[PDB]
Amino acid sequence: SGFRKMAFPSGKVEGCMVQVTCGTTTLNGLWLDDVVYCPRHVINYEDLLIRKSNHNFLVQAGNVQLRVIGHSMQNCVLKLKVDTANPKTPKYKFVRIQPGQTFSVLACYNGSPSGVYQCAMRPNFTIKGSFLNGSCGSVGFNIDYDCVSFCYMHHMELPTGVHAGTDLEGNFYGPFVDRQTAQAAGTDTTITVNVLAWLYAAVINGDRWFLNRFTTTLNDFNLVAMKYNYEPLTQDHVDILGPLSAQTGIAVLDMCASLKELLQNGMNGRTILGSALLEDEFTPFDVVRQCSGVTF
Amino acid sequence: SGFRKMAFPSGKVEGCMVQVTCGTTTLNGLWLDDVVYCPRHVICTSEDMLNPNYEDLLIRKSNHNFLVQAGNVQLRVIGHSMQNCVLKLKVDTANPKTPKYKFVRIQPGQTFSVLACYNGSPSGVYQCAMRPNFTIKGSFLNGSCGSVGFNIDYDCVSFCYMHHMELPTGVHAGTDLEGNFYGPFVDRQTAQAAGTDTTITVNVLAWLYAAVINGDRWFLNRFTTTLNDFNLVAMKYNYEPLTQDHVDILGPLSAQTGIAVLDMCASLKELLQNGMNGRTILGSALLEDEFTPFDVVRQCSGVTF
Ligand SMILES: O=C(Cc1cccc(Cl)c1)Nc1cncc2cc(C(=O)O)ccc12
Ligand SMILES: O=C(Cc1cccc(Cl)c1)Nc1cncc2cc(C(=O)O)ccc12
Ligand SMILES: [Cl-]
Repeated sequence: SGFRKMAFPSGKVEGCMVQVTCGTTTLNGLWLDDVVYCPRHVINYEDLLIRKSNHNFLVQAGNVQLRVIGHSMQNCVLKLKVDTANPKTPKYKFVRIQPGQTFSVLACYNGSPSGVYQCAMRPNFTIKGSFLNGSCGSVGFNIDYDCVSFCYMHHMELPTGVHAGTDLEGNFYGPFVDRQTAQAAGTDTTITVNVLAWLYAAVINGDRWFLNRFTTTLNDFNLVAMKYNYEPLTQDHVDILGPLSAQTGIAVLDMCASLKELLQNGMNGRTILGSALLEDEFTPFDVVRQCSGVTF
Repeated sequence: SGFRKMAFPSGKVEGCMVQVTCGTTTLNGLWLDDVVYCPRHVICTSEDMLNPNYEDLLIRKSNHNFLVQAGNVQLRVIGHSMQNCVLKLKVDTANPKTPKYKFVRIQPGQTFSVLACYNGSPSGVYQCAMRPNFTIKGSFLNGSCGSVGFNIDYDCVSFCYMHHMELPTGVHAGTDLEGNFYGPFVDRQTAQAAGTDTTITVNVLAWLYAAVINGDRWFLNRFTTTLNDFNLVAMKYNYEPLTQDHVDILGPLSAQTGIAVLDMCASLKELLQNGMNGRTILGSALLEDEFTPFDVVRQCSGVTF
């Protein structure tokens, strides 16, 4: 029993964190094999990069200085070739996630990991993270079996306190650019398929007060979702919730009618899994994994 | 900017997790140097749990009855002893991944990270607090016994909790790493119930100071309170009494924001009376009590927005 916001064990990622310094800027880098990946804002980026030589980049792994032997740019990420391959390099892939998908963030300062937390890529492509100055280059990841899938690298904080970054190939999530300009996050929406997954997790843990005898259609529900700034629920979302529906005996559109009533009436002083708000940062897979005990 | 429930990086603890098997029971162990620490209930059957005599059950065991697995390698058990509710298994290999560590016993209200494990394999990490009733609201399934709670301050891992059991309400009970339980609990299948739980007042205050640091002041008011008047009201909402020690501990956060502890106590009194009126504080519609004053200072910026 119990339901917590749970991150993947960060050990395989901790062994890759390094400190990168260029001039007065100090941020974090990801050391995989003989390459260190970091935000290019550490340095017209091509014009600024041509003026830098290998010895201008200071890379520190723990108490050891790594020797930079090459440098190249891929989109908004700088790739620093080093002389030493990271002996702690785990099995890994670079993956681009979609809004609604969750991941763990290992927040770092000066190449030293300070905390790990779980979060979701919002529909507006921002992340509601917890980052201070020096956190740039901190990474987001998932673990599947023994393989680390790197999906995010932190680049910047927006005026509202939300965060923006790129995949590990340097492509931003969202209509953001790596520069100090008037940039604002778009209006955000609630991740509907994730709220439904979290309602199934509540039923599994013995919280059934919000269940009712009613069912609905995808059409009727999507009109309600549009009214309360909820993302549209697709037939793919319904299919993905199939296993949880089979386990609890509550059809996905039966649970949609429960969510419709919660949106139109509130919780009436009650909570669901110790929360007075509808939680949308657990995917259907997260709910199944946490309510099964999958290890890494 | 931002405020999240944050756990310590679990790497230093992952390198210590092993699987311990005794007969049909399989649970987790903590391998530090040449000793593996695990719940002593690993020697019990389900039947034994009603009234187990652990000394009688242990004297019948030999070293080779305990199977210890670290990754894909079998560790050889060369000794065994019991210390309170923990079994200490001497092994023939010191853990090369042993971090710098201490065993610390925490008090209610203190927070820590939990590395949840099954079969000596870590599956997840989360942050939680030792409740005033000495239970933890964790997330554990069968096989999680032996999972540990810890804090990492600088490069030293302070182990403070080892998971032993789940209570009828779904809450969890366990021991420090010397085998002493937190709370009036026993590692026995008997009628045990958690005492009535209360809100950790000093932690809710710390979290209200974190909200002010991140730019939110809607809940502040022009009032103050005496410490005794605050406690007479707070105890009516099942809040723990605030002591002079708690007021002293909140001193740095009071100095940083310019809001006296007893003025923050007045905002809390008003919040309890009125509710939030559709508003949130740090993205939450409830008053959060699982961040200590120390956690807030660690996670927040030294410059108030
Ligand atoms: O956004 C920047 C710098 C920057 C500026 C223009 C373009 C780019 Cl790509 C990057 N840095 C920060 C990233 N994350 C959290 C941050 C918290 C703080 C803070 O809490 O003080 C300050 C800076 C923070
Ligand atoms: O409590 C026990 C075994 C036990 C029994 C009587 C006394 C003691 Cl000391 C220990 N094991 C479990 C520990 N944690 C979470 C657990 C969740 C579940 C569950 O959710 O199914 C089951 C068992 C769980
Ligand atoms: Cl303590």
